[PDB]
Amino acid sequence: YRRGYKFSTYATWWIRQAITRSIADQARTIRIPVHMIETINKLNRISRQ
DNA sequence: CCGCTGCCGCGAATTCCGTTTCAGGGTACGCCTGATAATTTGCATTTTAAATACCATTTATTGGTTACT
Repeated sequence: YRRGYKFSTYATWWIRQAITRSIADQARTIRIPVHMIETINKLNRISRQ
């Protein structure tokens, strides 16, 4: 709290990180590593636009 | 105070054939670091123009002359 910021501002980053890291590790039968998941997500975001 | 309702379970033929093996989620980014998977040399075993060291039984040259168109 010494930083003087609202709690939610800090907490949201950790929550997003945890959720996304898990959805990368689990959720596939054959486990693609994290970095490849990031690259595939970039690929898909570029393809739509 | 031993009757009836209402829930929930469970089941519904046989072979072949055909066919599109097929798609859909809507969320970030940049560091250190060890952790494998690549790539680089030497040493065991073949295989060595062949070269080599002995046994082998079977023709070859043979030892030519004594009879004689």
